[PDB]
Amino acid sequence: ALVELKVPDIGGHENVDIIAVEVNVGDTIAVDDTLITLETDKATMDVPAEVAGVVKEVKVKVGDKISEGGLIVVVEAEGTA
Repeated sequence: ALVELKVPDIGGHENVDIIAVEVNVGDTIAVDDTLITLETDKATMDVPAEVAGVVKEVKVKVGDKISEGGLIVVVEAEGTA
């Protein structure tokens, strides 16, 4: 159950400054919704979300560095109320 996002394919590898952040834990998410937009020194990546529930955690923003697969945001996925 639940899910844990992960840094996209910015191209480089680790220590990559994010470019977009739209998650504060609590917002709904579907199986197709841009979560963020990252970039390093080759290209600008992003994540179209991959779940269907609510976020619990959040490890990303605008100004910090990240690395491919570093646990960004966790969700409930296929959750009910």
